[PDB]
Parts: sequence; structure tokens; C-alpha cells
Amino acid sequence: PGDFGPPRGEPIHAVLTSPPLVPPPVNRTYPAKVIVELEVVEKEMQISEGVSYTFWTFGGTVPGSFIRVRQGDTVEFHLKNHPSSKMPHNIDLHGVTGPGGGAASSFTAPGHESQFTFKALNEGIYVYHCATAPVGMHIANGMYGLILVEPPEGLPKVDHEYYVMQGDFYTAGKYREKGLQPFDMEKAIDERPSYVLFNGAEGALTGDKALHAKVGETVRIFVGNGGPNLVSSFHVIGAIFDQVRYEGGTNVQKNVQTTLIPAGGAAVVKFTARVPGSYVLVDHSIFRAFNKGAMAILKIDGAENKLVYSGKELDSVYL
Amino acid sequence: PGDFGPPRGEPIHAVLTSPPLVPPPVNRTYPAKVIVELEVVEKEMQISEGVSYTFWTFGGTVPGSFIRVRQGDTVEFHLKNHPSSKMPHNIDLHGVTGPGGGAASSFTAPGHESQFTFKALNEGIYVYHCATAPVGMHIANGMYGLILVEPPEGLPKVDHEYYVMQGDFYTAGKYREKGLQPFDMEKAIDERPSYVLFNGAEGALTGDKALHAKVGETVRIFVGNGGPNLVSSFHVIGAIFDQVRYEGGTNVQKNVQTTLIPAGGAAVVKFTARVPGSYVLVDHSIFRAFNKGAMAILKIDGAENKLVYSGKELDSVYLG
Amino acid sequence: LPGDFGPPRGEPIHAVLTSPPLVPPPVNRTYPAKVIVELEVVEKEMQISEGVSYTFWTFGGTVPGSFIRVRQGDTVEFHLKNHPSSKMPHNIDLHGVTGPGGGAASSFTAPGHESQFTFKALNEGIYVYHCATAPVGMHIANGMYGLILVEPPEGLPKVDHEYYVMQGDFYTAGKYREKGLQPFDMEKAIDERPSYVLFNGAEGALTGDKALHAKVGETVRIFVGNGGPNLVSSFHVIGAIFDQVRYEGGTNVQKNVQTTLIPAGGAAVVKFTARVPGSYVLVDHSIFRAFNKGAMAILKIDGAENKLVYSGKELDSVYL
Ligand SMILES: O=N[O-]
Ligand SMILES: O=N[O-]
Ligand SMILES: [Cu+2]
Ligand SMILES: [Cu+2]
Ligand SMILES: [Cu+2]
Ligand SMILES: [Cu+2]
Ligand SMILES: [Cu+2]
Repeated sequence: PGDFGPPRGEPIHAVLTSPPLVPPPVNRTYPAKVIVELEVVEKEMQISEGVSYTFWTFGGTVPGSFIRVRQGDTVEFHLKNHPSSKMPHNIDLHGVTGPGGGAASSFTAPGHESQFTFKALNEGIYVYHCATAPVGMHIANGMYGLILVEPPEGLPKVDHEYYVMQGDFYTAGKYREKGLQPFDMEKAIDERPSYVLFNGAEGALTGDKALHAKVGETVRIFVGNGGPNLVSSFHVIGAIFDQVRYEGGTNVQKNVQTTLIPAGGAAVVKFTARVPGSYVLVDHSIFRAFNKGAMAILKIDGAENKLVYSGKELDSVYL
Repeated sequence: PGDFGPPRGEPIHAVLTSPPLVPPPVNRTYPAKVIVELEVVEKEMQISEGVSYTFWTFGGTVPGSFIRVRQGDTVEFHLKNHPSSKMPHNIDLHGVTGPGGGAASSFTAPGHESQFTFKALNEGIYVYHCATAPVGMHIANGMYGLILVEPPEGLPKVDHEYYVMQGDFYTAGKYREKGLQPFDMEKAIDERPSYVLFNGAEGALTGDKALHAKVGETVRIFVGNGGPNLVSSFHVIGAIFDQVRYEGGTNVQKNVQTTLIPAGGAAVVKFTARVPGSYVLVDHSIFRAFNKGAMAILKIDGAENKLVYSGKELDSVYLG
Repeated sequence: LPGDFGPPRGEPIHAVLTSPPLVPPPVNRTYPAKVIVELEVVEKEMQISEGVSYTFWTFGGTVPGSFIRVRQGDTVEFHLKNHPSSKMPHNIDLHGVTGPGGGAASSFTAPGHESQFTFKALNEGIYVYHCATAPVGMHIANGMYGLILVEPPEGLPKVDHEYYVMQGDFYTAGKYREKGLQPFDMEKAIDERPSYVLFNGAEGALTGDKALHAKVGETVRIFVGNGGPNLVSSFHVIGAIFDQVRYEGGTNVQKNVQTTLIPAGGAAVVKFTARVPGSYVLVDHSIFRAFNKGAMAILKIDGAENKLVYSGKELDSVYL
């Protein structure tokens, strides 16, 4: 079970990436001791235009910092809780084998740092999240991210890797009602989200912050679903998934339009850019995408291929 | 990736089928140019007994006309919008590689026709739907269908193929409230459908409109889910799926009772009819099936096989 | 027909059914048998939560119902016994049955009656059974569901522990944890707004004294049903990773899965090895169900700490 022995070499200080970026491959044939530091920050951010929300974050972003390790690594986790935090936080990583996936070993009061160590026994793409009572509220405020545990051979090389995470959010106000929106427990219990978002905001991955790729380039997206409650009917408008690591497992389904991502679950999708234009990540529970903000953009630039996609060729009158 | 060369032979004028029928296998060894013509029609139809609804349709049905092509085919798509239409419409086919799955290239005003061409690069079974703002409304009014992209070698032969598509519907009125029912945007945004239906109506596939097969016949169902919002726990009462193309992909799960069909997704199920009687397609989120209309019938004709299924053999007094 | 091994051989087998969370032993058999299965329906008030009661409708006195274990190709002679204290008739649809209603049509049983019907278990798998008496949603919601395992001919790979767990959504007239005898609420059920989401028919059915157990080093197989009626489980074990999932209960496996979707009226099989001692939590990771509606069950692991795998908290320090 990832039995590649005791750690070797110098301890590696993991470099974490902010969404939507992914750390490079560990490019490593031996297990290492990997030191991971992650700081909780409670901060007001823009959930929608003119709409503020008090997010609780791992590394100041929703989703939180991406962590990349190799199956068989020993991970020395340091959870820091900023002095400015109103409350304690902890971490459950779905990649941990042990109680609370770390929750029991990571209670961190404001201004404190918890250290715990775990072996990454299983390859996969694992949701991590705060596991502080009430757990649903901590998740709903943005306390989730992904940790990639590579297989020992590493993943097949691609041109672009991206980090995207859906979440459902519960404001006291309705969708696009302006001002600082409190969290709404009643709506959260009833699974009636006001917003459904990729990367913590309407337009988090639109305009200048859109994902980018070129015609001919292979694209892998690690797609997390923090929930707390919703299951994503995950689709890219104008693309087909060549490969889906369905529910984030090792085995693949091929030629998929739309894949179900469980709440507190993940998937990996892979496809090749072939036509320039705007491609739209959506929850194909489609009112979420077009009426609650579940939309992110991948812009493809490069030469037109009119043999693959012509664009509109003729308009005519019809009786 | 569907690189079988330039289209060859005679240009094909696709014969589309109305649900629940499927066009025949393309039975071709070569990539072709396939001309597809599909007319949008807005029309009042019966959604339930004494209940009407203004459906928006590709080809006059919900779901829309079934399109069948081969991986590697160049599809020349003609979207016609009937002059009677109040709204413009377009089409996003999940089988299209490029912006909006064709939405960007298919804006069609009433009494207009849009032409756009694409290559079908990926085999699979793909939802198509209108992508006109508000997109959720156009889908909710029934603007969805399936396009089958065959592998180059074709699908394994079966006795029957059926076309079935779940949708969730949002009427101002409650379930079975009589009269012409408007669309309800509030129920749609809140994912609180008044009806969940196979093929656009309560009883669309019941009685004289049931699917049919005979004892001993292999059945393939292309099972679409137009949504807009619900995920189907898709089950056939009294059958087990020998094979499921889970999420409509190439690989297969075997021996599955109930398979989750994503909103804007599809599956293929295969089983063999062994025992005569009525088999019920349901959303096994079971209040949908028995209280909101999500039920369709497959009638199996032929000889009883009491060694597989006896029927009720005995009723006895029980004191317990 | 793979799964047809001809008619029963040897002496009839009187099946022993197990109450959750226990499973019958592997059958360990090389021939098709006539397996006589007897299952009694009992309607009874039970505690759904501390100081809250509910009138459950049960197969064999438990929610979920008694676990049935047979071999692919067995002839099952089913005896459904409805206790005369029952206020409703009941029947049974087993998702492992090939034929009308999965047996529902052959097992209509008035109070104080016994129905017999016979079927061949043609498909290996892990199948939901449930009552199919109108209103079907209500019979399921009152707890009439369980699992029947149809082993492959050679049996499943040996494990240290097999457990039986089944999620249900429940609809009370009152709110979550309001005390007293809670009526079924049909309006909440139709709206898919459960007051409780539970493992094995009650808050704490699988907590404290009733927790599951294994030892460090031991392989665990959990047969996870979802009776619904309406919800899909984002099924996770806090602190564990599924080495293998039989996704949607099918024969093929996915490897290294955190959270697997279990359809309404569906099932999965998860396998993992206990490596670290402590408390592991079965949840619906639609996580407000788990921590606000009671969708929480416990697996206690006992044995030697392994600090190389999980150290526990090593240091608390103060930082700016
Ligand atoms: O087969 N069950 O609804
Ligand atoms: O890891 N479960 O919330
Ligand atoms: Cu927290
Ligand atoms: Cu979790
Ligand atoms: Cu339209
Ligand atoms: Cu779509
Ligand atoms: Cu019953």
C-alpha cells in the first residue's frame, strides 16, 4: 500500500499553487519527507459584482492552495490559523489514512500552528476541507481544496494542468443582492444555495482570469466539488472529455460529455484543444450555470480549423 | 482522433427519427458528408390528461429528432426555425468540438435557416439542446435530443434500439392542475419541478405507445437526460442492465440495477428480455416516478418461462 | 445466459437471513440450489431519534430489511409473510429478479397472508429489494428496503469483515428531533425535503454500542444500499480511502476513490484495509445530511498505533 520504504534525500518544502494553477510534477523515483505549510485566513471577498462575503480560506483563496505529493511520501503537515481568525479551524484531507483524515490531529486556535505527520498510502485526487463543528458551515464558507497524490510513475505529461473546484454557497440575501451577505444556515440545511460557483466567485475564471490553452495542446483539469451539498453535472461547453478519472479513481471512462462529481469528491478530465474560441465549464444542472453563477471560461487561441468547426456558413429565409 | 481522412462517397441526407425510434446503423467503412436538417417548432401539446404546455421542439417532438452519424463524419447542419416561432433558437450538440457546440454558429430567427459544418471527432451518445438565453428556459420547454456518433466499426447488433429522454418540467400550476400551463422560472431556478417525464408527457410511453420487444430479444436504450436540473437514478422495473455505458462513455459497467444519468448527460443500457409482461422505466428517485410522472413502459410479448419467473404460485393464511 | 446452470441440484437450502449490519457467510457452493427464502413483514413503532418514534414498515423487523445471500443461477423460492398485525398489504420487488415488478406482481400479500413465487437469480450483483405497494414512495419511505447479494459462481474474494449498511431519506410531519410519534409527511416526500437522512433506519443505529468494528490490518467490505426513496448518497468514510469500489454495484471496480455516488434504489460495494486505530465515520458527503439530518454511522478500528502512517498531533506552537 504505497510501500516504497522510509523517506530519502533532504526534506522537501512543498511549493503550493493558488487556483487555478497546479504545482509541477514531483519528477521523483523515491519517497520523500514533504513539509506542507498552509495558513487559514478569514477575509471579506467579492462573491459577485457588488456582493461581499466573509470567506474562510486555506492560503487566502477558494478553493485553497493545491498540494502535490507522491504516493508513499511522508507528509509533515503544518496548519497555521492566522491571529486575525475569529475561530479555530482544522483540516480533513481525503488522502489521509487515519481519524478525521487529520481533523483529530489539527485543531488550531487563532494565532496557533498544529503539526501532524501522515503517509500518503493511495494515489488519487483528494478533497481537503475544514472539519470544525459545524463542518457544513466551515465548508460552505470556502474551507476546501485539492491534494494530488501522484502514482509512483507520475501522471502522463500534458501541456496544461488546471485546478477548478465547484461549491454551493448560502447567503441570507438572494442571488446578486448587493452588500455584505451573511452565511444562511437554514438555506444550507435545506440544500437551497443562492450561488453555485467555480473558484469562489461569479467571474473567478472569466475575462483576464479565464484559463488559457492553444489549439493542439492537451488539457488536464483537476475538478473538485467542495459542496457542501451539490453534485456537479460537470460539462465543458464545446469540448468532449477524451478521458475522465470518474470520481477521481485510477481507471478512466472515455468519450464523456458530462461527468457527475460527488459532494466532497473530485474528477480529472482530459481533452485536446482543436478549435479557437471560448469554452465554458458549467454545472449542467443548467439553472446553476446560467442563474446561480456556475460558469468558468477556457479561452483557446490559434488557427481556425473550418474542416472541424466551420462557424455559421449561411443564413436564409424559411417558409 | 477521428482522423479517417476527407469525407468520401455520396453525400448522405440523414433520416432523423421521432422518439422513441432510432435510425438504422449507418453500416459504413468510410467517412462521409452527412447533411442534417432540423426544424424548430413551438407548439401546445398535452403534458398530462387535460393539461397542455407550450413546448419548444426540434422536429415537433420532445425529445427532438434522433440524429445518427459515424465518428470521422463531416456534418453539414441546417437549423430551420418555423416562421410561427415567437423566439429565435440555436443548437449546442455535445458531440461538436468548438464554441457553444454550434450555438455561436446557429442563431436562427423565426422563418430563418442557419447552416454550420463540424467534424464528429468523438464516438459517443450526445445531448443536443437549444442554447438561446435564457438557456434554462429553452431546455425546460423541451429543446433537447440525442445525436449518436457510432464507433468506426459500428455498435454490436441488437434486436431493438429505443430512444428515451428524461426531462424535468416547471408549470405555474401544481402537478395535474388542468388547462394550458405556463413555464415557471421560479420553480426552475429552485429545481422544484411540477413534472419529471420520459419523452415530454405523462403516458408518452404507456398503453398503445409502450415500447415493445419479444422474449429472447436484446434491447439497447439510448437514455438521454435533458434536465434541465435533475439527475436520473435510471432503473427498469424487472430488468437488470447486463451492460451500461456509464455516463455514455465507451467503457462498460456490467450487472447494474440503477445508473445515474447526469443532467445534460446520457447512458446506454443493454439487457435481454426473458419473461413476458410490463417493464417500467423510472427515475428511481421514486416520488418522481410515481407522483410526478417519470414512468414509461416496455411490454415484452412471448412464452412464459416459469423456471426464470413463476408468477405468484400460492397464497396461504399466515398466523406469525 | 451466463448465470443459467440448469435446474436446482441436491437438497433444498433453507436460507438464513441476517439482520443489519451483519451479512450471511459466503455460500461456498459449486452447484445451483433451490434456496427457500422466508421474509416476514412487521409494521412497528421504533425510535428514529432520541425521544422521537416513527411507525416503520420492515422486512424481518429491521431497517434495512434482512440481508439475503444466494449464488448466481440459484432457483429462489420466495415466501413473503405479512404479519396479521399489519394495517397494509405489502409485496416485494427485488432488483435481482428478471420479470414483472422484480416479483412485485407475484407477491401481493394481505395482512395475515403468505405469498410464494419462484425466480432464477440470473445476474450476479448487489440488489436493492423494496416494497412496491401503492403508494410505492410511502412504503419505501417507511423503511421497506434491503439488499440481496447474488454471488458470482466462484464467490467474492475473501475479506476479514463484511458489513450491511443502507441509507434512506425519511419524511416526518414534525421537524428534525421534534419529540413524540412522528407521522409520515407525503408533501415533504414529494418535494424531496427529508427531515432525516439515516444509515440503518435511525440516528445512532450504528453509533456508540452499535458501532461497526474491525482491527488494524483487516480488510473490510461494506455492502452499501440506498433505499432512497429520493436522495443520491455522496458516500464517504471519514479517514478512509476506497481501494476498490464496485461503482453502482456493478462487477467492474474503480480504484482509489474518496467519495462514490450511490443512486436512489441503487447500491455500491466498497473495500478498504484498516491501517490506523480510531473512529471512522460513514457519511453522505452532501454534508448537511451527515451533520444536521443524522446521515452518520461509525466504524471503530482497534489495534496498534502506526505513527509512520498517522502520528497524531505532534506540536501546538504560537505564530504571528
Ligand atoms: O424497481 N423499483 O422501483
Ligand atoms: O470527510 N468528511 O467530511
Ligand atoms: Cu474552519
Ligand atoms: Cu470530507
Ligand atoms: Cu430555443
Ligand atoms: Cu449542454
Ligand atoms: Cu409495503
